[PDB]
Amino acid sequence: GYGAQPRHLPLTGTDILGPFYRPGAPDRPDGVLCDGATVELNGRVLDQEGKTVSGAVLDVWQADAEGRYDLDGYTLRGRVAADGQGRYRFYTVMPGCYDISEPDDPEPHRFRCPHVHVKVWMYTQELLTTQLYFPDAEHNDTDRWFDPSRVVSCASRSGRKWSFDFVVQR
Amino acid sequence: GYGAQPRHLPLTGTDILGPFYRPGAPDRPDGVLCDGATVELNGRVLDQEGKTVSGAVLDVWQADAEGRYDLDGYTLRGRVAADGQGRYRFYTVMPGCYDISEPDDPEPHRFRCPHVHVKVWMYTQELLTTQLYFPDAEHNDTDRWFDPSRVVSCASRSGRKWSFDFVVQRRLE
Ligand SMILES: [Fe+3]
Ligand SMILES: [Fe+3]
Repeated sequence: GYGAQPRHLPLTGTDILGPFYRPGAPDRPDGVLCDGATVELNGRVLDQEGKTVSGAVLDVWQADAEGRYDLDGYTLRGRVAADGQGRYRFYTVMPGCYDISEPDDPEPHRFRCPHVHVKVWMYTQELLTTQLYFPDAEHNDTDRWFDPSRVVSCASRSGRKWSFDFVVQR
Repeated sequence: GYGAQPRHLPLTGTDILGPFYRPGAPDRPDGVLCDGATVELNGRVLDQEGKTVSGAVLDVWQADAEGRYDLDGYTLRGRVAADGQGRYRFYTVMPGCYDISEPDDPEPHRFRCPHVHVKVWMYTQELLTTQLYFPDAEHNDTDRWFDPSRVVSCASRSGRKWSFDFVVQRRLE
């Protein structure tokens, strides 16, 4: 009956795909998205009941520190498998900001704040397309899509360990 | 390109089904869930981009004013079809609170706040199971599942009209 049921967890919000998604990113068994990675993102994938989503995969892509995406290959792109308890871990660089205005647009141009793009998959089913953001980062105040509910949590004084739990609709 | 892309709308949260759902509720072309209904709920069904979901169906069930569900038939249950602009409306009663304790529990029993259960469907695809709540209602403060982001907005309060916009996750192409 009603009495036994826990409160559901709020769903992680969606976000725009943007123009830089590329299918075919390799599975990254060690979670390393690029050479020289020093920043770790970790967390869990849960459903709305708080149950772990075993074997979920994060399909991740981002810009490099200069704000450039790899359009030719899979640097800073990868598929990261969550474990049997829904835990994931991947290693990357802090993504840089980048201009999304046309070059001749008047000043000031619009710059995106740092962000990581994530699709969550369960086998062939896409459960979520979203973006993760960072706290107190340049252009967070003006970016159209920045959302405080999708800011990763700082797990250490160093700024190299970040955590975020996904809540997906099964 | 990024520039013109819209900001997504937050998804309507899920909620528990509870024990009183019944599949197969009939379509209600007039949106009337019970004889004598006095309260109107209306709104739109949107996707995460804010685009309307034409023809989505709300599969609604609730308790009557005494806090009792219909366990024999389909009173205060029904399927309500959104139109081509995603707009829905249905007519019901203000649901009552009801005890979720057994009498074995001591006299401080627990009651739910008033709520309406809703499943959103597109054809045979279920998009959402959730619950809608009311403002400043009894037991909102203690109910385990009450969520202010799913409280209906008073449209009139004189016509007893309430509004809520659903935001459901769809495949974007
Ligand atoms: Fe981007
Ligand atoms: Fe109920």
